[PDB]
Amino acid sequence: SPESPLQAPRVLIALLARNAAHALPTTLGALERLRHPRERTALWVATDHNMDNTSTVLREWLVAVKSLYHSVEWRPAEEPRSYPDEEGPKHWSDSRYEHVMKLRQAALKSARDMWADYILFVDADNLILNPDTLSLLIAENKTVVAPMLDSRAAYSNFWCGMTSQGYYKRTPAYIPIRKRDRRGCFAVPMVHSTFLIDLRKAASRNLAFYPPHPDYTWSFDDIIVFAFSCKQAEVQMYVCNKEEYGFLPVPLRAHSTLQDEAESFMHVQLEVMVKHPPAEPSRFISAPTKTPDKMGFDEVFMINLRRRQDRRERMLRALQAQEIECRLVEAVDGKAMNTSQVEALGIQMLPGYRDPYHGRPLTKGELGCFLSHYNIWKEVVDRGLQKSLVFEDDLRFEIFFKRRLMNLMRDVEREGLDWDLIYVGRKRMQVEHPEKAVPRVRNLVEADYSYWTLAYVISLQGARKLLAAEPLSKMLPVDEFLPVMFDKHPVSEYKAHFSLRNLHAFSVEPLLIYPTHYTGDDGYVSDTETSVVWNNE
Amino acid sequence: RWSPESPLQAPRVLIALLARNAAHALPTTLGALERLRHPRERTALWVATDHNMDNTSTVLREWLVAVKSLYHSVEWRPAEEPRSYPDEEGPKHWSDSRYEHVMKLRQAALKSARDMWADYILFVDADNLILNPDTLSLLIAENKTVVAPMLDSRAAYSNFWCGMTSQGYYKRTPAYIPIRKRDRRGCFAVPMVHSTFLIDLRKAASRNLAFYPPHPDYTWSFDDIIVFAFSCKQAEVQMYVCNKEEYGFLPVPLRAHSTLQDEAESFMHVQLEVMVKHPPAEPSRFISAPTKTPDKMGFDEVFMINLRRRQDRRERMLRALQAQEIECRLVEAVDGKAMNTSQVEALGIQMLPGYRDPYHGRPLTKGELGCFLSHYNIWKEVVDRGLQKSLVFEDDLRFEIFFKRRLMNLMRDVEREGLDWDLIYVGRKRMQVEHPEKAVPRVRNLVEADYSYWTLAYVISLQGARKLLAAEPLSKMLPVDEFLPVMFDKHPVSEYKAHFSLRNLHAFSVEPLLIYPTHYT
Ligand SMILES: O=c1ccn([C@@H]2O[C@H](COP(=O)(O)OP(=O)(O)O[C@H]3O[C@H](CO)[C@H](O)[C@H](O)[C@H]3O)[C@@H](O)[C@H]2O)c(=O)[nH]1
Ligand SMILES: O=c1ccn([C@@H]2O[C@H](COP(=O)(O)OP(=O)(O)O[C@H]3O[C@H](CO)[C@H](O)[C@H](O)[C@H]3O)[C@@H](O)[C@H]2O)c(=O)[nH]1
Ligand SMILES: O=c1ccn([C@@H]2O[C@H](COP(=O)(O)OP(=O)(O)O)[C@@H](O)[C@H]2O)c(=O)[nH]1
Ligand SMILES: [Ca+2]
Ligand SMILES: [Ca+2]
Ligand SMILES: [Cl-]
Ligand SMILES: [Cl-]
Ligand SMILES: [Cl-]
Ligand SMILES: [Cl-]
Ligand SMILES: [Cl-]
Ligand SMILES: [Cl-]
Ligand SMILES: [Mn+2]
Ligand code: NA
Repeated sequence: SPESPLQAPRVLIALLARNAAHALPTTLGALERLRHPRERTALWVATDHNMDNTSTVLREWLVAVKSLYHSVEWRPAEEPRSYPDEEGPKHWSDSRYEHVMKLRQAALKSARDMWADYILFVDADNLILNPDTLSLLIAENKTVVAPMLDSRAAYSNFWCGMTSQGYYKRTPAYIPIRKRDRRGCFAVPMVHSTFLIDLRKAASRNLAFYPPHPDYTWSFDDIIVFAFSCKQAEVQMYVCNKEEYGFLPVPLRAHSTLQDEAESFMHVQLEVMVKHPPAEPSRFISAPTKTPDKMGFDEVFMINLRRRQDRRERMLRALQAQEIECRLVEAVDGKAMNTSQVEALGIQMLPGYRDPYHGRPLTKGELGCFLSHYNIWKEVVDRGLQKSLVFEDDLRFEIFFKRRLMNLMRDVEREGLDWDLIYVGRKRMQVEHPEKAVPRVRNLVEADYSYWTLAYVISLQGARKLLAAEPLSKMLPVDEFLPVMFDKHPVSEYKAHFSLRNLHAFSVEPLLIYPTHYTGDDGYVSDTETSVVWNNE
Repeated sequence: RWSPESPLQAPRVLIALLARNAAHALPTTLGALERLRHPRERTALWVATDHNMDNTSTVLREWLVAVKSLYHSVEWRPAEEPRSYPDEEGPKHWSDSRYEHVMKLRQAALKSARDMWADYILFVDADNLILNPDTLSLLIAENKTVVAPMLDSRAAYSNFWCGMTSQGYYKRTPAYIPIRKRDRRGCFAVPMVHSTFLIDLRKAASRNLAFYPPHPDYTWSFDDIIVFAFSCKQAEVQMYVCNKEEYGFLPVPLRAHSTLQDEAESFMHVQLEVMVKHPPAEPSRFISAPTKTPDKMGFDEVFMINLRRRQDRRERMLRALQAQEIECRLVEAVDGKAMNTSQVEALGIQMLPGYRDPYHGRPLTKGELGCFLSHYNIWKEVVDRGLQKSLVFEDDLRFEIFFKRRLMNLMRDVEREGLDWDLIYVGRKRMQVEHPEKAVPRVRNLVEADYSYWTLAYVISLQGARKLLAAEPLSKMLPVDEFLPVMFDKHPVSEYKAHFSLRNLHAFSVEPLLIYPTHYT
């Protein structure tokens, strides 16, 4: 006579949301798809001080999901829409700290009063991609445990050290934990943003988000107060990094903007789509339509091989997320060309070239890569495009890419700089000393020896200069042909074949675009280096 | 870095209490629930009362007012009118409308427990006395989905069946008596448990249990405990009963045409059964039971023989008599062991020549002497005061249910019929059981007394007291439980009766017996 399985533990998900409408469709979409039984899950949502339609998005989602969960608590407040003592929407004044602390205490009291086993705090911009995160956190059997969320930088939802006054302290252990070099659940003095409290443990009764502990003497900060509360309760905060759990945006400054926040979370979605499928939104919420543009450029090109469908879709998704429209140029497959078609185009390798690394001659793929860029150069001159931006099909976008690239071009044109080529993504080779800065143009340098063609801006003058050199009779890899044309290539023999090397080439500083996969990374694809010489099979 | 985790809090249990016409039992029943050794912050109360002819809701609300702050939550669902079901024949009749309402109530408590995320729901009938404060913990420890504690009763009845007739009817199996008697201890799979039981709402199969409506496949009678039992079978939830130790007591259900007073006295007998081997079940700190006032049951006097060194027997008997509203005159027993031979000779006491123990052939003991002298002094007092009818008690006896009413009705019938009587056994050891004792015509529940072997309790008339004294039994001392059978000429040893010339005692016995011994040696 067997006893049935136990039901899953009872969890209350507590969600405080202020100015989160940009993130809720994806964040709430992740939460609703958690692999934890919904009848064993309850929802506690509090929103207030919203300058956007956060209240409406939450209400639309709650009405659609209410009948699926154990219970829903909904605490909206439409007015006021900003704190009276705030300096901005991203400023954390004492009134904001006190209110947030009281909300988490209210959510904790709710979880206790409803006899829940756990309360799960998730910040409205924290994306829990792993549906097993809640189950995994429960399995660790801790009183307070947080999953380590990834960010674009070293930031994460934990500290490895804390001073005697509650300030952050960096320890050597932080980096290996952050990079998942050491995997496990580590005792840390601080966790926040997303963490799990075990309300079955007797010691959890002594935890409080508000008021501060009677012996508290530190700053009126919400996460420090709770950390000190676990200290007095003798409750050890833990962070677990045993696998990927989710992603979170790096917090902004007090004087930042709501657009900075919205674009920052968009970068989280971009970072997810680097090595994961896109994080889908909730099927009960619709994100607002986006209007793509060309960022003021005359044209935006995207070189993509017709067979690389995965790259095309990832790039088209990334560009649509950033409201950027491109012209999809079908790349020239160098492997598909036979020797006769190469001769039909009159293509001859530069006499004596060898790969700077393994010494192999020009490959068929490198030939096609050069031809695709060359064809875009012709189209720039044919259409008379003053400024055009060229993309490859495997690049990772930096945060605030669109605004930062538009601001750079605006500064370039305002100073009347005579430019031919502007690197957006490259491999800088002169690293012993900084490259020469461009006067009166911030974030721009004179390009020294470089070695990539991920992304760049090209002028009509610069397009003519490349075609004028007629590189087809002396073809090099395009990422080496350019440093020849602005006279930075180390091999003097290569530059000797090119009589005029007057190209004006610059680079963004810091770079705005990096490769998605590097050599040796899982999934790295280099159709240029397919070990196939251009001359013949 | 090892860091210990604090203990887990106790499981969260909702105690569901349905109360109708239960004011007589609540002060003791609710007091037992208070003192359950389980954290009250992990306990919730669900109480529903309705169709009350007594002050049940008043008693309940005063108790809840006094304990509300100690519990996780309290739900209160009273309904003053109507005070009786429109289809009921009486307050103890289980009509279909009463069955339906009680099923819906238990379903409401079950839904309430699920909605508050309790671990367990414990049902306790308002008349069930959970004397063992660890009962809740022990039931949780068995890790069953539906488990009930075997509560004790005055009879074979308990809160469980061992067999079922595939049509919902009760069925007797050979395993019932061993479980009921605690000859076999443990937790046993059974087709039916009721009254007080514990449901484990952590188990996945508990989601399919339902008190109402009946399961779609239900084809049996509209009975509440059958419907829930069938719900467990369809959910593949095995019902269990545990008897590993004593947990509590419950009255035996009455008949449809019984009265509220019948129920009140029935639960009072439950308290008597508790006091046999336990201290009296204490009431609530906040509820007081109504004061009782004892009488002499219409007798001219009620005696109770007790030796002063037997303080426990004295206190237990007085508690038993007070509960039954019976007042008595305490008579200090003669301690025959303390009597020296000089005091024995001063009273002219001589054993009946040739007496031998019917089981060990031993002479008359000093203890039997003192016991005889105790009854002898009462007979003497009966004749001095002229008491027409007196009731005589010893100090180690267990009372039957409805004792007071059952004895007073017999005496009324005896007087109505003008029966000439000297001795009426209220408790004895019937030795002639091969053929039935001759019934007394026109007097119900009374028979002619044949050979008997005890003197636990008897009614004696002034005429009867005169006859016993006239025999001069001190010169022919014989155990009192044998001297009486000699006097109504039913003693087997004709040589013993030869020493007594006149043996004209009119003896009768109540049938069935209203008083039995406690240890029943
Ligand atoms: O008035 C408010 C203020 C904030 N929030 C909510 O509180 C969470 C945190 O707000 P932010 O997303 O702006 O937080 P940051 O990215 O700036 O980093 C945060 O990291 C910790 C998270 O616990 C602390 O809350 C810290 O104060 C805070 O800066 C969010 O779910 C937000 O929606 C509200 O609901 N109402
Ligand atoms: O209208 C009503 C009728 C009954 N009850 C309650 O339900 C329980 C039934 O106990 P009773 O003493 O009144 O009835 P029984 O002694 O006959 O014992 C009962 O034991 C089972 C308990 O599961 C079933 O209720 C069954 O119908 C019945 O025999 C009690 O707690 C009673 O207070 C109510 O609350 N409201
Ligand atoms: O024969 C080829 C191979 C690639 N490409 C394109 O040129 C760029 C080179 O990217 P890839 O990652 O394949 O080469 P690598 O970055 O390794 O030099 C991409 O836009 C490709 O679509 C091309 O035009 N012809
Ligand atoms: Ca945030
Ligand atoms: Ca009952
Ligand atoms: Cl709602
Ligand atoms: Cl990093
Ligand atoms: Cl920090
Ligand atoms: Cl009848
Ligand atoms: Cl009738
Ligand atoms: Cl009848
Ligand atoms: Mn590449
Ligand atoms: Na009748």
